[PDB]
This record gives sequence, C-alpha cells and structure tokens, in this order.
Amino acid sequence: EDPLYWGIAAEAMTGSHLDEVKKMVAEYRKPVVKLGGETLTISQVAAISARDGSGVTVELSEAARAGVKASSDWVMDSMNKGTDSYGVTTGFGATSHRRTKQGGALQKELIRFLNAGIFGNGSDNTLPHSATRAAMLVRINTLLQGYSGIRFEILEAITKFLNQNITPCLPLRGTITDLVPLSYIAGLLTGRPNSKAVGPTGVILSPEEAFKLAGVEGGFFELQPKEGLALVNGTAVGSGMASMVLFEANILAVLAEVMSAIFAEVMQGKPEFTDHLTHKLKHHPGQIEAAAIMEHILDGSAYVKAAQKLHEMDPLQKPKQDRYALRTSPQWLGPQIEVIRSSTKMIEREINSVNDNPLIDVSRNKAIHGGNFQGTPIGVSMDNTRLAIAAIGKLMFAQFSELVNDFYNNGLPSNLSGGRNPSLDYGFKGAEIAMASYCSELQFLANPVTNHVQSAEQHNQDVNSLGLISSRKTSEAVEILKLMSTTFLVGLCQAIDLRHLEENLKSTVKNTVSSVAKRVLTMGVNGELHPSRFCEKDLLRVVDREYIFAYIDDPCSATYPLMQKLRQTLVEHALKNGDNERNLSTSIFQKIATFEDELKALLPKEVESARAALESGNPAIPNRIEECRSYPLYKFVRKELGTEYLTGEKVTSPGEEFEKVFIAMSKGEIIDPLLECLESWNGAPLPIC
Amino acid sequence: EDPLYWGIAAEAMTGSHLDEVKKMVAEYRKPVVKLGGETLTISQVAAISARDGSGVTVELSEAARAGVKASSDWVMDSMNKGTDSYGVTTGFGATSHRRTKQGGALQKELIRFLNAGIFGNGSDNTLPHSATRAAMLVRINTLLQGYSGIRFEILEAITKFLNQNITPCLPLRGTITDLVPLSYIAGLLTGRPNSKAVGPTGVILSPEEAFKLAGVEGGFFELQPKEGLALVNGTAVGSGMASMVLFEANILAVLAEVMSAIFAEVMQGKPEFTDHLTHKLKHHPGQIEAAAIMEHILDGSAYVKAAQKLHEMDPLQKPKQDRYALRTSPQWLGPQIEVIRSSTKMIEREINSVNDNPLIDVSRNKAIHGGNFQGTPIGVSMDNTRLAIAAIGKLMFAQFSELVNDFYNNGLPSNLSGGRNPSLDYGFKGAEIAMASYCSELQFLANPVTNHVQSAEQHNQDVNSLGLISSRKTSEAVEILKLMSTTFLVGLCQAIDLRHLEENLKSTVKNTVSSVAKRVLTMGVNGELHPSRFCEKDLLRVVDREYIFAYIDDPCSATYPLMQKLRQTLVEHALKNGDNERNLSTSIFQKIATFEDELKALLPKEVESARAALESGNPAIPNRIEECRSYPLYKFVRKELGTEYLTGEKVTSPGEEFEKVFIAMSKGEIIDPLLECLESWNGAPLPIC
Repeated sequence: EDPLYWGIAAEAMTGSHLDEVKKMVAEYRKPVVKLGGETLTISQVAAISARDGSGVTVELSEAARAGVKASSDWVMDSMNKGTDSYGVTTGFGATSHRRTKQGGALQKELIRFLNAGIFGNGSDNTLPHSATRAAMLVRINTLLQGYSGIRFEILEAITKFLNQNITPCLPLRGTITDLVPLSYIAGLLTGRPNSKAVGPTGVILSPEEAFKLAGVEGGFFELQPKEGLALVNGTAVGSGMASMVLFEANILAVLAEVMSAIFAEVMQGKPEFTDHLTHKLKHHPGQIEAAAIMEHILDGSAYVKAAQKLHEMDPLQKPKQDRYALRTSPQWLGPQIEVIRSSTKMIEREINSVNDNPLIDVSRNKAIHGGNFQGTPIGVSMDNTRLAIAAIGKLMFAQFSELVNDFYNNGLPSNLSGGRNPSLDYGFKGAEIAMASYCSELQFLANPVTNHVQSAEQHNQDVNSLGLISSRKTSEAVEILKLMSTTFLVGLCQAIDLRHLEENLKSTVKNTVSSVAKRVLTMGVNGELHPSRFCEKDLLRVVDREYIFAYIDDPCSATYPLMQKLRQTLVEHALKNGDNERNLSTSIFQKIATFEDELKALLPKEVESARAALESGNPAIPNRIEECRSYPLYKFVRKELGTEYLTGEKVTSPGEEFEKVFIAMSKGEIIDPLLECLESWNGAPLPIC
Repeated sequence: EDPLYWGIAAEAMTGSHLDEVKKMVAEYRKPVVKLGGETLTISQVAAISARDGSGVTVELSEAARAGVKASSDWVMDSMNKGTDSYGVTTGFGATSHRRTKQGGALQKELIRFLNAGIFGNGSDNTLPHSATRAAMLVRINTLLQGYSGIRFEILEAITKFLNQNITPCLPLRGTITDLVPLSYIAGLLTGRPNSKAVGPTGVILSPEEAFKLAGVEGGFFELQPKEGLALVNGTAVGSGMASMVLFEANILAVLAEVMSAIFAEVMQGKPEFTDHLTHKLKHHPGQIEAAAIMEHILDGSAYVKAAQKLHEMDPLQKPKQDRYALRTSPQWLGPQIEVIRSSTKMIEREINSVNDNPLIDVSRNKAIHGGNFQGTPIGVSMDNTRLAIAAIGKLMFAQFSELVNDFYNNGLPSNLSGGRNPSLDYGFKGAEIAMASYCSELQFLANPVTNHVQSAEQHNQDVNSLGLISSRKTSEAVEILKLMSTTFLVGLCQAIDLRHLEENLKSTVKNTVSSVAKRVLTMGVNGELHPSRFCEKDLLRVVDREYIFAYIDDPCSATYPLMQKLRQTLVEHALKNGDNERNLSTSIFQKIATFEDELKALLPKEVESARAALESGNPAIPNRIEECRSYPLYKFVRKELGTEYLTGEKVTSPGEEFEKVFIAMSKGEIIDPLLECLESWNGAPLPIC
C-alpha cells in the first residue's frame, strides 16, 4: 500500500541519472506535445518554451474534455441560487455581479486590478518570451484535470497562441508565487486595452491582431465566474521557468561529469580515482554514477596508455597525489546530481498539479477550498538547485585553474599557450581571470531566495513561496555555468592539441639527439669511441623525462633544461669512464663542445619542420584523441564548429572561439556529441571482485 | 553654521586612525569612568565590560542630577490630573493603576510580560556577563541627560551592580532592537521572583543577595510611571556589544596593517608598494595611512637591506612581481579601516543618545513622542563592520597562504618547517588548513542581518533594526579574526627565525665551499693550479644564489641543487680552460671527484656545528629582527610569552604555541608591543618630491 504517495515518488528515482537524461532528450525532440493534465515533463516544457522554429506543436487530449466541461457547467449551475441550487461557488466576496442578470463584472474587475505590473520601455522589465510560453503550457496542463471550472475553449485559445507563436507580454516582476503576471495572459484573452503580444519576429500586436494571427476560433472571451481565478491562481510562471532551468541543469550535470574525465585524460591523472570500490564503499548513488561515467571515459582512453614513475608518456601520481578537483570530482558532483534529480521530480509533480482554488469537485457536488496556489516546491527546489549549480561551477573553476597552471598540469604550457614564442602568447590567462569572475558571481547567486518572505496582502499571505523569483535566480546561475562550461571545454580541446604537439616534438628531439650522439660520440683513432653506447641511451632518457614545454621554444639555450641535462649526462659518463677518460681520443668530456655545437646546428630546424608537418595535417604521430571515447566532443568543437587552436602567432582571440561553443550550447548542439561519448556504456561500473 | 550636525560628525574623522586607536587605548586604561550622559566612548564601554579585576569604577556626574530629578518630578506631578495638571504622561494605555491611590500596577505588569526570554540550563542561551555589563553602562549613560523621567537613585543602584561586579542574568535572544533583555535588569531592580544575578566568581544570586553584595542603598524599587519604560526602551544591549566589538576591531585593523609589513619583511617583498605617490594618487585616506604605516616598518627594517637581481640577500621582485596579498594590501585594508572608523562614530553617537520614548521636555512642559528606540545605526554599522572584518580575514588568509608556499615565499621552507628532517616536519600544514576553515566561516558571517526584518508586534514594529543580533554576529566574526591573527602572527615569527637560520647556514656553506675549493683546486705539479681563482668565486656565487632550504637537509646529495650546480660550475670552467684542460695536472675536470669527496666529508658536520651554535644562542650572524622596527612584536611573542620555534624534532604542536598568543591577545597584552612598532612614526609618509 502507498497511501501517502511516497512510494510512487521513490520509484521515480530508480535507474541511472544518465538514462533519465537520455529519455529527457528523446522526449524534447518529439514533434507533438500532447497534454492531458497528468504527463507533462520538463522536456516538453523546454521544447515548447523554444522560439526557434523546431515546429513543435501542442495538442489537447479529447479525453479531458468531459471533466473540464463538467466543472465549468457546475459553476454556471451553482450561480442559480435559492430556487435552484445554492448561494454561490466562491470568488472572493459573495454579493455582486456574476452572469445572472448581471454580466461577469467581478471577473472583469479581477483582471483589471491584477494588471499591476510595470514594463517601462525596452525589455529589461518584461518576462522572456520563452518563459511566457513555458507558463502558458503549464497553465493549460494544470487546468485539464477537470477541477478548475473553466471552459475548454479558453484552453484551446491558449494552445493556438502557443502553436502560432503569438506571445502575451508579461511583466518580469510582481509575483510572490503567480497572480499579477498570469493576469496578463487573461487580459489578452479578454482583449483588455493595455494587453500586448509579440509575434514570431518581435512585432508588437494588439489583442485583436493577436487573435487573428493565432487563429482563435472566436472573439474576446467574457469570463464566467471562477474563470478569472482559474486563469490567475496557478504557480505556472515559477514552475514553467523551473522546468526550463532543470532541463539545462540536468544536461550540464552530465557535461560536468564527462569534462571531469576529459580533464583527467589531459592532466595525466591516475585513473584509479574512479575505481568502483571507493565509491561503492560510500553508498551515495550520484557519486557512484559519476565515477562509473568517468571510469567509462578513462577505460577507453588512448591517454590512459600510461608509463609509470620515471615516466616516458603518462604517469600515475604516487608522489605528489592528484589534487582534489581531479581526484574528488565524483564525491563532489554526486550530491549535486542527486539534488538536481530530486528537484526535477518536485517540479514535474508541480506542473501536473491542480494549483487552483477552490477546486470544483463534481463527484461530491461541492467546491473545496485550500492552498494549492502555494508554490513552495518551486522555491525550495530552485534554491537547492542553485546551490548545486554553484558547486558544479566551483569545481569547474578549480579544474580549469589546475589545467592552466604549469606547476599542476603535468607538463602542459603555462596558460595553455599555443604558439612558438611564449613571450608573445599568454594563452588562456584572460579566460582564467574571466573564470574567477564567473565563479564568484555564481557563489553570490547561491544564496537562497525563500528566506526573504514578507507578510503580504494585508497579512493574508503571511507565508508565500517566492518560487518565480527563485527560478529567475537559478536561471541566471545556469547561464553563468554555460559561460564556464564553454570556456573550460575550449580549454580542454586546446590541451588535447598541446598533448599532440608535445608527443610529436618529443619524438623529433629524441630522433635528433640520437643522430647527433651517434655522429659525435664515435670518432676515436679508429672508429669505435669506447664508450658511446650507454651514453646515447641515457641522453635519450633525458629527453623522455624532461617536459618538452620547458625548453622547446629555445631548445639549445644554455639556461634551459635540455642543454643542461644533456651536458650533465655527458659529464656523468665521463666521470665513470676511468682511464679511457685520460686519453684525449677516447674522452667523453672532450666531445661535449662538439656534441653541443652539432645539436645547435640541427635541432631548431628539425623541430620547426616537424611542427610544420603537424600543422599541415601530417604529423609523425597521430592525435591520440581520435582513439578516445571522448573524441565526439573534441570533434564537435574542433571540426564541426570550426573552433580553432589558439595561438599568439595569429590574431584570433579566445573570446572569438568561445562564441562558437556558447552559441552552439545555447541551441542544444552539444547534447548529441556529449551523449555519444557514453553511448557504449552498459550503465554499470567495471568489476572489482 | 552646522544646523544638521554633519559638520561635527565630519570633524570627528579628522586625524589619523592610529592616533584614534592610541587615544582609545589610553582611555581604556583610566581607573575611573565618569558618566555625564554625553562623553561615553567605546573604550570606556570596553573597560567596564571586562570582568578581569582591572579595578575600573564608574562614577555618576552630580551635574546631571538636577535634570534627572526635574523629569522624574515632572512625571509624578503629571499624574495629578484635572484639578492639578493634565490627563497622564503616557505609558501605553491611559486608563489604569499608576501611583495615585493605585500603586504602580502597570509598571509591575510591563516588566512581567517582557520577561519572555528563555535561558534553559547552562550558558548557551544567556547573554555573556561582559555584554550585560556593557549594556548596563550604556543604559545608565543614556538616562543621565534628564529627558527620561526616572529617579537618579535607580541609576545609582545600577552603578553599584557594575562596581561590585554583580551582574543580572539576561537572555541571549528575544530582541529585535532591547525590551525583553533590558526587562531582566528591571526585574533585578524590582526583586522579581525569577530574577537572578551572578557574582564575581560565578555564584548564582537571588535579587536579595545581589542587593546586599552590591551595597544598594535601599530595598527593591517600586517603579513609578515612565520608569519601567525608561529602563526597557533603550538600544543599550545592541550598542553596548557593538562598542566592545569595535574596540577590538579598531585594534585588529592596526595589527593587520603591521602584520602586512612584517609579512613583506619576511617575504622579501619590494618595499616600493608602499611608495606614497601610489597612494596619494588614489586619494583614499585609509589606504594612504595603511601604506604609510607599512612604509614606516619597512624603512626601519634590517631585512629591506636588499641585494637586487642575481641576489645575495633580499631581492626586489621585478620579474614575477609580488602577488596581490602583498602588493595590494594598502588598497585592500584602507576601505575596511574607513568603515570601522565610521562605524565607531555611529556607535559613539548611539551610546550618548536619548533612546527613550516619550521624552520628558521640562522646558516645554510636555512629553515628546517619537522613535529613538529604533536602533538602525547599530544594525547598519554592525553589518558593514562584519563585512570589513571578513575582508581583513580574507587578506590574512591570502598572506598566510603565500607565506607557507615554497613556490611563493622566496626561499622559505614549504610549510615553514623548522627541523633538520623535512620528511618529519610538516610545519604549519595543519594550521594552514585551519586558516581556510576560519576564512570560510568568516565569509559566511559576512552576510547581513538587517535584511531579515519581520513585521512584528501585531504589525506595530513593521520596521525594526535587529541591532543586537547583528552585534552578536560581528562579535563572532571578531573572535575568528583573533584565531586567524594568532595563527598568522606565530607563523610570521617562525618565518623570522627561518630567515635567521637561512643566513647563518648559507654563511657556513660558503665558508666550507671556500676552504675545500682552495685545498682541492690547487695542487698541480708545483702548487698554483692554473686556473683556480675565478673558479672559486663562481662556486661561491652558486651558494649565494641558491636557496639554502632546497638542499641543506642533505647538502651533498647528488639530486639536490648544491652538488649539481657546483659541479656545473666546475664543468663550465673546464670547458673554458683551453689547452691547460688537456694536461692532467692542470685539468679542472680531473678535480671534480676530489672536490666532491672532500666537500662530502666536511660540509655536513660544519652545517651541524653552525646550527647547534645558533640553537645555543651563539649564532655567527645575529638575528636581524633585533634591528627592525617590528622587533617589539617578535620579542613579545618569543621572549615574553615564551612561544617557541616549531620543529618536528620536538613533541610540541603548533596549537600549544598558538594558545599562548591567543590567550594574551584576548587579555589585551598585544596592544603595547603592537603600538611600540610604530612609536617613532611622525604620522606622515616619507617624502616623494
């Protein structure tokens, strides 16, 4: 038995978060949103909220018509009092004019006085068109259950406004959660003189023009008793925006998980941080999933092809462990995903609720007075979600910070500088400062809204949810997270390209050091300069150990580590060379100057040629990202969007390439390549038995 | 003309902040606080709030008696109505029992219903005894001006409670600013059955016992009309605590300025960050003062005895500039000092105000109704001050963080590790984590209180100041700042000692390298090994350049920089030695192994002997702090308090030495050595013409 509905709520949180997101995306893309009052999802709200020409249409279920008609008829019959039925349903004052021999005067008055919002000039004080559409959809859905006492024909009209993209202008502020803004939908429906709508290209329309462009099958509505209240009493503005916000938040949470893995790839982090034992032993499902997702990426990574201590390619980090933004990312992200998921279910309940008062219960033949207009689930879910968005942002800032710091990024250039001359390429330094600015503002936004409740409306509304205000702040937080995600993703793709450059230039240095050592370290009296064999292999070990980016811009400079360490190796072999060292013809020390002169003459041009080869699409060694599970995201950013590698040798600024990713992100184009990174995952961690 | 008193307020902010603090300290130490209603300072409140046996006493000015009597007489005469004077003064309901043929029933009722606070068991819900004493003092002072209609004898009684350290128990919470808590002072005065006081050693007293121990010249008071309101209507609880808080805040602001300079000394920062031109050109007085204070310290610093690039002692930072917590400290601290100063003046006005209602104006023969109980100046000053305390804390965290990071601290050991074996001495690492915890909590506390106003008391108090609640949060913030200041100051003294160790061990290494090079790099066939002269001087240059703490724990280790760089120098000289290199007897290369063997045999014991000499109080080179203007603070912490140098060679933990400084700080013992650091300063910056 599940008498209080905790059971059904619990069941909605089984299965992975990723499978939930996949389902959300598939639902978003459906061509038709069919409303019946009970199956509206945040994905449908997000799809409809769009004004981007996807062609999505809304259809009302005919199965809901009978119940809607029953309560609208009931209210009309209820007005006939005394010698018929009883007193009067209930507006907010039994005495006045309501369609008897009167004429619906109270409903006209309701919408007039609720039109108390301020738009001013321009758009700064107007609710976004997307958000108004979300509100309209939710508003229809929460009147379809048949308990609201409104005509189906009004629902059909709002549906036409949605389908023809004719959008009433609503004020941004005025609600403590949504009478004031919702009264501007009602005022369009009733052709109030101040009502305005906007067409698909932004043209301002009169209510007359709006009805004609939308195809409304009728003239202005004259509201019946209960209809004005039915239209204005909902939580639809707050919950519609919350739905939009949570669609984005769910996707960005998956992006954060996958970026944490790509971060680990380019950082050469020890992949054992994702070992399932660790996460199993904490029990938290968000953390277990996050780790299993990162593990999936790392298990199919060509970078995790790692050479251990005294490294040649990628090392673990045994001495000087990986820092927390890498190694604790599953622990950090997990609870944020859990909050986003729980919040999503709260909002999905809200947008299928009857948020009206009083409810018209035809079965019991009475109106039921209550408090379902109290949007607490919106306020609470949006405050909690905003805190989680801030936490996701903080981790991204910390990861980004590690990535661009040459002391923490395991050999990558300071600032992810791309060009031949580091003194003319400061890479991501400006972006890094911008990332701090994004993170700081996100942490300010993390503060709650719902702890600022005023005792309102002659102290009748002595608690009130502040749901829309909170939704608006969470929306602002999500936009900043998209700025951060954009900046970080472009940074990660830069680092991928730098690792490709690194492996190629290291190969060329080894090749050249080899050639020179062979020529110079045998000469003798008669060839074989004893010794030379162990000396060559140790010189190459220097190359394998040293960070390319610590010297490759001036490889034969006396004060850079290549020349220094190569000389140190020659000196070490000379000191071990015994009596052969004391004969000039077999002396290693006496070949240092020659070795250095011959390396200086050859190495710069060899490095330059290899680099040019790589820049022309013909590197000696292919870019290992092509064999990684994360390739779809790199391919998308680099090839599909044309985001280019950033270098001080060219004029292009980081912002110019960030625009490409941000604009794509805001159009939903990152969804497919993101999910493609995980499409082979079976939804389970790797075994640990 | 100054009709609105902006002029007098402006004049109170002339002269330096430091001179203000000096004056504050001198006032604090006076043996007698004489109250007249108009000259109470935060220093007097702080002195009285103490329960530490300083012997400070309160005395009431006889000059105030006449005005106090006039208004108390006026109220009593005003009760005689109709055939005498007029209706009735004004309590809060003209109808009832007030000392005619009645008996002061309304005043008894007032105190009863206001006793609505909760103490529970233990001390967690009780106002601190210090803060209650502050409240008592302010409460007396704000009734002495003669407009309150209360008997002088009641003021004399509260004075006795202060002088004999008999303190009524007040609830911690219950006020939106201070009826509820102040009613517990009134309830002691009237011997309410639930009233309690605490004696000097914490013994709980009945009102009877309290009167007897305090010497009250009378039995319990029977309050006259207006007396109950006069006692309970003030802002004294909030403003008394604010006064305490601001006394500490002013001192800690000076400590932060001086510590910023000592930080710069031990970091080897470029002192030009304090150049007066820079700060003059921004005009902000707090910043100009802060810079001039730091400049004063640095101008008398034996550390600012600096050797420039290719350094031997202390360098500037031309390449890789000093980081912001060093170089922007005046810009950062200035506005915080300005806010602390402005807040101080707000509170000093408040504690000399008449915060009562109605005011009894004997000259005009009427009661004047108004709103002076509205403690907005407390709420606002305490919110603004708390934000400034958080900013001071953030800078201290950032400075501390630089100080303990070997990548940022210009040669000091990672963690300020003190012992011979770094693998068994992690220094201040735990303290550094604690510093983050302090800073984070301070940033939470920085949020305002005064934006959480409820519409209170049947919506009569539809705005209210929340002054005490804010004072309490600012007090908590100040305590955390004292934890941070303690931890940082002990860290700075450790760094001072490490710089002393560094200079001494470097001297010993130079001496030894010199001796060995002289012995080994001349041998030849007949003495003079050509060459040897330039080789020796370059080997010493290696020692001068290299950071002692990068190798001194194992100075002849092959993989540490001393052995490596010394070998590099020998090799460089051999390569330049021409044909002499090719003769075995004049070869520099052939002496490397010998040089290294002889250095390995001598250097460890020489370093150990020098160190032991230093530890015994007989270093080769004296600790340069003895010749610095900052010496008084180091001397205080190290000698006077016995705070010892921290080392993993001993059992003592950092916390144990932090206790010494924290306890001293909380007793005001840091004030004198702090101010001594600046006592030669003439209050002006160094000239820049």
